[PDB]
Amino acid sequence: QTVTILQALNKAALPVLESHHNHGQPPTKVHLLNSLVKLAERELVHLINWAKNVPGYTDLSLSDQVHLIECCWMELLLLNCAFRSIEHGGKSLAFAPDLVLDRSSWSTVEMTEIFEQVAAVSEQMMQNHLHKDELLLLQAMVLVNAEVRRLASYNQIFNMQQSLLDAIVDTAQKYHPDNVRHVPAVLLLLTHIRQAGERGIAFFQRLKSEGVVTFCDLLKEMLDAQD
Amino acid sequence: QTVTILQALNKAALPVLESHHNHGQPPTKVHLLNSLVKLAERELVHLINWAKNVPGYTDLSLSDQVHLIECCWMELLLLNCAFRSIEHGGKSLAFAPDLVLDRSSWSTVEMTEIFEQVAAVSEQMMQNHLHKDELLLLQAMVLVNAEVRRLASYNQIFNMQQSLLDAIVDTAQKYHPDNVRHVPAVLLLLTHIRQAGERGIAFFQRLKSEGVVTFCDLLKEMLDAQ
Repeated sequence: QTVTILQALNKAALPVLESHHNHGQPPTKVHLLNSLVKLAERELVHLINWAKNVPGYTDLSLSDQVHLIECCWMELLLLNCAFRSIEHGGKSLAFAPDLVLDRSSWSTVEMTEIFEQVAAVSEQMMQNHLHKDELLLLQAMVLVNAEVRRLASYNQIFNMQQSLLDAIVDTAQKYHPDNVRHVPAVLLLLTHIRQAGERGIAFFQRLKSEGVVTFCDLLKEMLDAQD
Repeated sequence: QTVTILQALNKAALPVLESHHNHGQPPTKVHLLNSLVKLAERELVHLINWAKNVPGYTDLSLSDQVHLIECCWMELLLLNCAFRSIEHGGKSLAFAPDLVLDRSSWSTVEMTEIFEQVAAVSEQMMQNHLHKDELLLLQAMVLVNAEVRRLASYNQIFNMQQSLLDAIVDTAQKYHPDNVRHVPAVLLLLTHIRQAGERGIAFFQRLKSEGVVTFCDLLKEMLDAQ
């Protein structure tokens, strides 16, 4: 049920990670990005562990479990960050409590178009009074909506999508009763997260290629899963 | 209300255009792309014209009107092509009646990734038994959701989103009564259209830059907006 899904997603809630960024050295492009890149990798390991808790997911084929993650990992990172950043009303993005970056920083690391979209999404979440339970459902949704093409596990993914859709609708009724515009408006945010994700991955691929910023192999395999 | 919005969106909504593609010549990459490219410029003219019928739009600043189209034109094209192709159930894309492309062709023009995503979306529309009125609302929604950053006409764009959101919910009740999953599942298709749109625009810019396939001025400028 909606209730069972939510309990599951909630006892698997991602913890918040510190960046342990060294603020003792000034924020060069390289300095910030190495913290951002590896904050990403730690949150990445967590997502993977978290995904296996999304009800139905461990019943997909291994290849498709990996595939879903390969499609949407960056979206999940950005989606989370947006929610972490809800209090800043679009003024900054909180990648970690340890690492809040404003538009100024975004320019330094040359990820302005990306973070400007995310930050705006953050503001929309704030404006739509999004509850944690709704966000939990949203990430699960981002995951199961990762690939639109037909996979071997098509059936099971369909079943998960249907269950998630019901849970989102019921959860919206709980925290925002009789508001028919809410779920659609919030789902519309996902289109921006998707756009941000795509640009995100493209940027990280070119970071990888510039070889200055160091990637560990987990993040690096994710990048090489595209092209 | 829902109805008056719907009457408006219907006015000058994209028609079927023939590409007048010449099948007498081999379906090379260049030959196909010249048809797709010229088909695109013609549909773009329709889009520009259609947009002005989306209620509220002509009240946006001129600047924001241009910006919205610049953001989402490609998504609008693919969304339409998906809806034109709904009968082919994901097997091929009917860019025009005279220009229907299956998976084999997509390879020739090296747009496999894009069209596979569009074709899959098409199958989803078919499976959700999507009605035209719904597609009309979807197009308008694609347009007014184009940019999430704050524009000068933020206030008015927001009003437009709200009224469209109402009309979408009512139109869903009419054609798919009491189905709580219909609207959400359908809106989720928009994320895939966005990804394909983004890839489309990239593909076309690299086409423009390799100077072999020829772009008109309308198309060349939309591309130079990114």
